[PDB]
Amino acid sequence: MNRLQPVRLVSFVTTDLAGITRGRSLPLATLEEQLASGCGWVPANSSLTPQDLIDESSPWGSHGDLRLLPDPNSRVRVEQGPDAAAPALDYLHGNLVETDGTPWPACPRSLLRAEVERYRDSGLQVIAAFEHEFSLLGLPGERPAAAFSLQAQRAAGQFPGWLVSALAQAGTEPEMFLPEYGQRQYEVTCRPAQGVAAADRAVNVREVTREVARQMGLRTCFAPLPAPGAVTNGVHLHLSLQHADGSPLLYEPGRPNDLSELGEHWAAGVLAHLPALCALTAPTAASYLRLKPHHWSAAYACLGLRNREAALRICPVVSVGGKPLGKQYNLEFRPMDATTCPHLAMAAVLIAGRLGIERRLPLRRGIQALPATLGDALDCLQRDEALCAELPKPLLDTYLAMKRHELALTAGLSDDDLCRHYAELY
Amino acid sequence: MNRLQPVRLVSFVTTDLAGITRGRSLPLATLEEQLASGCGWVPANSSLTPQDLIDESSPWGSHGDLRLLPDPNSRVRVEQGPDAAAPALDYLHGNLVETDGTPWPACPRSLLRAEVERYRDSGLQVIAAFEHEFSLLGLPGERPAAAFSLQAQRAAGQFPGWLVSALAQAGTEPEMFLPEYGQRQYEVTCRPAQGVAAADRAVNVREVTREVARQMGLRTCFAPLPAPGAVTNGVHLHLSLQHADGSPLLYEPGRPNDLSELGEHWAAGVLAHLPALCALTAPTAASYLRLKPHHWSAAYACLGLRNREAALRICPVVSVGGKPLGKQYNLEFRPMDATTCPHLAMAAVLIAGRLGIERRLPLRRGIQALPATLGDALDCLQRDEALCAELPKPLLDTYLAMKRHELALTAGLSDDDLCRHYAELY
Amino acid sequence: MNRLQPVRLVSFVTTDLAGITRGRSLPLATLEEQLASGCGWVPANSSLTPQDLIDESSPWGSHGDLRLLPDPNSRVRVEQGPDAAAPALDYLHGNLVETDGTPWPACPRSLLRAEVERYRDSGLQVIAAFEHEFSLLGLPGERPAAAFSLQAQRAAGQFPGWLVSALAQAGTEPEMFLPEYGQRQYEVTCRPAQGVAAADRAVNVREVTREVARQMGLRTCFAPLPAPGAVTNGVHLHLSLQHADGSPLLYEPGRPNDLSELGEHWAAGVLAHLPALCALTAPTAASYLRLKPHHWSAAYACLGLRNREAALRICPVVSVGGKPLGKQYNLEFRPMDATTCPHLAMAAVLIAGRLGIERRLPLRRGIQALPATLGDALDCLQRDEALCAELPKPLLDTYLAMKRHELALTAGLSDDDLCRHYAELY
Amino acid sequence: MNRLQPVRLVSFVTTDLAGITRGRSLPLATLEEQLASGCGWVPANSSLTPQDLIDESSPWGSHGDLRLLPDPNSRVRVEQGPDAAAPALDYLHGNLVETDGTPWPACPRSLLRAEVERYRDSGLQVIAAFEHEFSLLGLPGERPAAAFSLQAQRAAGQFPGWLVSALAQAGTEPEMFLPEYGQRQYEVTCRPAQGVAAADRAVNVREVTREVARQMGLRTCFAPLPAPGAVTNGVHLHLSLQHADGSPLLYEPGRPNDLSELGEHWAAGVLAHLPALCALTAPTAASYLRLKPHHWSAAYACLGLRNREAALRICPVVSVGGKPLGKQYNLEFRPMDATTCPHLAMAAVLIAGRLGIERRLPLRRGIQALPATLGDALDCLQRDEALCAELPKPLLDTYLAMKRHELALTAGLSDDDLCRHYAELY
Ligand SMILES: N[C@@H](CCC(=O)O)C(=O)O
Ligand SMILES: N[C@@H](CCC(=O)O)C(=O)O
Ligand SMILES: N[C@@H](CCC(=O)O)C(=O)O
Ligand SMILES: N[C@@H](CCC(=O)O)C(=O)O
Ligand SMILES: [Ca+2]
Ligand SMILES: [Ca+2]
Ligand SMILES: [Ca+2]
Ligand SMILES: [Ca+2]
Ligand SMILES: [Mg+2]
Ligand SMILES: [Mg+2]
Ligand SMILES: [Mg+2]
Ligand SMILES: [Mg+2]
Repeated sequence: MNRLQPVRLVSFVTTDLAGITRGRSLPLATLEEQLASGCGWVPANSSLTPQDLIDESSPWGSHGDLRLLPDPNSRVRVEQGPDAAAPALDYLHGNLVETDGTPWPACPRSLLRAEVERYRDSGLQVIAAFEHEFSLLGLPGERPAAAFSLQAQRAAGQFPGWLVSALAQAGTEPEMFLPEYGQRQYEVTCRPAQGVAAADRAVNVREVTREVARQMGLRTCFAPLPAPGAVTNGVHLHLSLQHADGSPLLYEPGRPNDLSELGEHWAAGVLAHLPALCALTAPTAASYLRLKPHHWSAAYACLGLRNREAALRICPVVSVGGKPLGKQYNLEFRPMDATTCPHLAMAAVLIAGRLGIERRLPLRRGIQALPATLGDALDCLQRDEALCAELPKPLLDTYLAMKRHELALTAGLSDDDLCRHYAELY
Repeated sequence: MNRLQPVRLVSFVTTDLAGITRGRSLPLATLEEQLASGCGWVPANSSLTPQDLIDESSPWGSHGDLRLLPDPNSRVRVEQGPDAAAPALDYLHGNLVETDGTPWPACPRSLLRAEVERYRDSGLQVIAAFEHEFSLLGLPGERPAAAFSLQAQRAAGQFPGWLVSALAQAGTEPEMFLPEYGQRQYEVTCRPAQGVAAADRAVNVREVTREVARQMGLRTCFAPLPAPGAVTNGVHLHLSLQHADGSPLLYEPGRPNDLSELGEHWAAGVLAHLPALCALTAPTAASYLRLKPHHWSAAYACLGLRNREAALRICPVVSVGGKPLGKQYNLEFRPMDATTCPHLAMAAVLIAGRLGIERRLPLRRGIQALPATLGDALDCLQRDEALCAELPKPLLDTYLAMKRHELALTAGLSDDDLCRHYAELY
Repeated sequence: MNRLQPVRLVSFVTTDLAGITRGRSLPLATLEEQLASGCGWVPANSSLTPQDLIDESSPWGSHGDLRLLPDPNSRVRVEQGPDAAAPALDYLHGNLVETDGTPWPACPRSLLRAEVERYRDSGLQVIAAFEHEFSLLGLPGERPAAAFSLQAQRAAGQFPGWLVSALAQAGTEPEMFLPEYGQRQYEVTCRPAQGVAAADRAVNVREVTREVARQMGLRTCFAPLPAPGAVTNGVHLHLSLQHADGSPLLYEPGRPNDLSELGEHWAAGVLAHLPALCALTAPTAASYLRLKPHHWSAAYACLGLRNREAALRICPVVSVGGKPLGKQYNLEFRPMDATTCPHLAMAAVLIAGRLGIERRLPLRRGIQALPATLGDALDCLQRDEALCAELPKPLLDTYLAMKRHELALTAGLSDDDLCRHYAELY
Repeated sequence: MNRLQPVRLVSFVTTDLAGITRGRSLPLATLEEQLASGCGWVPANSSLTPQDLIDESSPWGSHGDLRLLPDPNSRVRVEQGPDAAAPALDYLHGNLVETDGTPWPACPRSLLRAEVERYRDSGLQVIAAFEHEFSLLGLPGERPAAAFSLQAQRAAGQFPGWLVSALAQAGTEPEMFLPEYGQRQYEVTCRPAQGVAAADRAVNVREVTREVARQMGLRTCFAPLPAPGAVTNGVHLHLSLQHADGSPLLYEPGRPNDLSELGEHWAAGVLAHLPALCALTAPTAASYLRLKPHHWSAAYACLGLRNREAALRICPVVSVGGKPLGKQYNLEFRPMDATTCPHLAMAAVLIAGRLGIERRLPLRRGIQALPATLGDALDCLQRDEALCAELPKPLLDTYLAMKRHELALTAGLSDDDLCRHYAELY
């Protein structure tokens, strides 16, 4: 009489400290009833390593279970993708809380929201955009064409058109799609967002790219190193800081670089803490094949107007034809990859920046090397009590333990095996 | 309710010194906002060799990044090709400029536009057409049929019909399609265009042929030598010179050949500089398997009414039935292949011609051999200070360095490997 | 909005001395403009051997290039074939001329048209039909069925129905289709045509049979010997001669055979020159596996009412039921195959016939063996100054050189290899 | 605008002495013009053996060629078969004649028509039906099911339904379809026909069964022995003889068997000549694997009311429920297979019967063994001057020579090879 429909499922998700987005789903009809209670969640999930193992070193064994509470404003709805028979993608980001309503200290979305608050309190809005690079696997046709080339964009067939449309439907404001330097490498960028929404966007961009690829029988890889001796997949975070008003507070013509005193304090905090921030913005064992790629590199916490050997780069304005200038002025953090948790990573950066501003840190030998393995990066984080102290203590323990465990699971493992290993997790 | 559409992406492209067309794309809805700023671009991309490597010998490391500024008049729109599910091909050629509006010296489109200007200033319009030969791979059916044969055109199935239509839609004015001498070789020719548009056409003809082949599951090859011991793929440039008026200034009946004094000066400049022009019109290592094909050849800078052993050939008029005569009179430069950058190549030729005219060079032993390897061809370019001096100096450095590097990357490599190597890049 | 169409291409063709039809194509919209100028063509193409090689022994290197001038009356239009997605077949036969309008002496269509003229001048119309045999490869189903059998016609599926229809659309007047003696052998015959149109038909019948087979994923072979120890593929030319009026001038009841005095002169010229005509009507190296098939054969220039061991056969009238008689009276030349150029072959025959009539040659030991290899056949042609003299001298040189070269390319080569070799060219 | 149609071809056929049906076809539009002249045919085709070879022992080399003159009353039209895309089957049986109208003595249809005449002259109509058995190869599904079984009829899928319909459309009057004793064996029977039409039916039944199988991707085999150690494929001819009126003249109740004096004379002639008739009703080398199947058999010319070890069997009437009786009374000849020429075979039988009647031969040791090889069967035919004398002499020579030649081609060849050999020809 009528050909029946599959039920539309809605997911509640969280993106854990392992940079994985996880959740549970319910029939659409139930969404309203479900919104206030969210869905159950188990605290020990926050001790899962990329390899899906929990240690006994977790603080969370036994301990009473949590609620994953969807925030109604973060809803993503992609009604149609490449495959006309495929279910909508429908889900909401949530915060983790104890059963009474009590904000759970090891929740990475919550931490970022508290830090944005601390930002608001002293009059700063946070405006950010994550740029994402990935490998597109499975495409038909010839060997990959030249880097950056029209042919490489063409080889992708209907994928870029469907990707941008899926990201538009998902409310990401897609804006640029391009083939990048490596073989099968592409990049999609979106319009900036304020606060938490900016990290939600980073998650949405990843989860939707994955879903479009799935719908076409393709695969993506966001691992920092897609395969041995490949061009690496970065994530770059552009941050501007604005008076509760739209007035750009990072930027001041005629002061050199066009950087504010405020600006310089902010950048200085990020710089002084970078070797720690690496544990949180290049947080996996595979991250260090990207950060220290060739024999000795070392890689430093310095600044650039000029070059992209700099960990933090000033993105100067474009005058050219109309504009306007300064709204587009921002600072780009570069030692970041997609194995991160967008919320934890952005939170970590805005923190050290805050600490820069709070102690009116001056902008400078006054320059550290970034660590060279995850181990070294966790050493650094442990040594930076100023930064650690801004992190809710249970997060730090569960993070610090979970990562030791991640590196336990990976040790002895060749550089190559490790890269192949992670190219299967991101 | 409605089956959604993939977003239409518009690309901004540049064709680099490596003869590769590269760019970035945006959603159609944004095109208007995007036109004034263009899109970002990195100067160091102009040091990429055909093998996609940059040396430390580049002038562009560190240095501040550029804008790729689409010229609205060069837009290509192919709405439909062989595959009804395929995205339109939509893109615009752009010039590279520094962030304030400042014409970037290493931009090959810009250089050609400045040279056309220098042409206009002294009263000459430049009218040109590039003829393109290519291999069509993947066709079903028997062994390839006879050279030039109806059967060989038929074997191509729906490809020639879809090719001409795609080129028509792209505003190239396709005019001739034919099977050529080698197995799977075809040639498409188009109507001449004035100035920059003539080089844009050369790029458009290549990029669209590639896209039609892609849409049918076929492949093209434009490399100078498609495979070992194959008939070679040439590019021939027909140039006529006209008073700002349509009055042909190359041609004068009864003066022998029907060549003008002007004409002879022009041809003489091209001839005297040919061994240098080779570095810019046969600019890849694989180019010399085509220019000096058999054991000793050597190949010379001479002229022909008569034969195609001549590097520069007068294409006499066709009277026959109606006509008219002289508008169709032109000169064809022959040591050119598709590994070039249409704009750089045409610019280089019109330059030496200009120098011919400026020094009223007479038309003649007064005859040089064309070089025999890329190395020799770059030696020659370095030795021809008259020509070098017309090139913006940063272009020359970045070109000269990038090509050494290209030949570094290829050395020791057998003639055959080199040909197979390049048959994968063009 | 509208699903676009592939452009319809029109070809201009010539059938060269190698019996290959070659040309170039243009968009339909341009046909009118293009008709007066035709398209470019290179004289040296007339020195290509079946194996697609030109020697230095060609008269045409250097020499200025030609026009291929479509004759509007020879247009072939097949709008639809077996594959509904396939392009029309659209092309016109052309004559080759120098750039001013000047009939090029090495053009085989032109030579035949001049000979028909010489025929008209003395009051004779030439009426001819070529019968064609070929192999049809790729058919599904069992081993081939019995020679001449209903099952063999049935095995061909939709091919004969589509073949006749394609030939009807092409204006060939198809009339008979039949399975022949060899495995996968078929024959199609058409209604006779006058003069040049008769040779155009021979070309059209070949090119369309090929196109129908292509459209069905089948292949044809017209080589004199399709594969080792196979039944051979002949071409038979039926010629009648008529007063500028329809009055048959070959035929006279009661004179024996019903042959005219005129008739006997004509046949006598053909007979006296046959060993030369073989170089032009069995003109390839593979032709002699057909003409002298078994150990000693030798094969002679004699006549038959009676049998098909005769090189020239009188095809007597059919009374039976109605008729009428004499209009259908003709003479069939038999040592002919599809590796010929229909125009060159028919021209050559009508010539020797003319010479028969001009010298009132009587009809007779007065009997020669036909040569046994191409070499011997070219010896014979060189020795027959009477015939050579009617050929435009440049044709003869370019032909005579091109064929030496063909036999150079083939020598040492086994009988079998040679047959397999040619089964790939026709 | 309109999707064009393939041309409908009409064939003119003859069934040669080798039991193969051969012909040539023309476009439907031409059928009317073509009917009076028929189509050309070559006398030497009547010397082709089953293996498609002609000897020098043929009487027909040189000799002037013939007309195949379609008899308009024998037309077969099957407009639709299993494959909706397949051409109609359209053809007419013809008689062979010399070019003036003169009945050709070696034509098997003509001979049978002359014998039916000789029958009419003395007041007898000839009423006959051929029963045909065949193998159906290629069927999907399990091993073949039990002999005679519903499952075996079912395994044939849509074939029996399409076979009967095709035979109905062809005007054969199909009446029975059944699985038979051997694996993949089927039998179709039709209503009797008078005279020549009865043999045309036998040909039509074979050619259409073949065409239906072709349309479904199946194959048939009618060879006397389909494969080594298989149940054999017979052909049985039922003959009744009637006053020019419908009055059955074979049958007389109360005279024993219900056989007429006339009847007994007729049967007696068939019996006395059977060892010769075998050369014409079991006429191939493979026929003797069927006639003498096991070690010694020998097989005799005797009669049966009773059993099917008899070469000639009385088919008694069925009373049962209504009837009527005697119209259905007939005699069945059994040593016959599908390698015959229906017309030659039926002609041969009616002859010896005639000779029985003419010499009022009595019905009886008075009993011969049937030969055991083709050789012996041809010996017998040569020895029976009474029978030979009724055959047009040129038929006999061409037959007798063609078959020696057939057995030359097959000698040394194992029983099995021979069976496999012929299973490919019928
Ligand atoms: N793929 C580089 C970024 C290159 C670029 O986009 O400039 C990275 O790992 O960060
Ligand atoms: N394929 C030749 C051109 C031959 C021609 O079109 O005349 C080349 O490399 O330039
Ligand atoms: N296939 C034969 C012709 C046979 C025929 O049609 O009589 C030949 O080479 O000419
Ligand atoms: N297949 C048997 C006939 C069996 C029957 O139908 O009785 C034959 O060769 O005649
Ligand atoms: Ca490539
Ligand atoms: Ca995975
Ligand atoms: Ca071929
Ligand atoms: Ca067969
Ligand atoms: Mg990037
Ligand atoms: Mg060319
Ligand atoms: Mg024939
Ligand atoms: Mg039976």
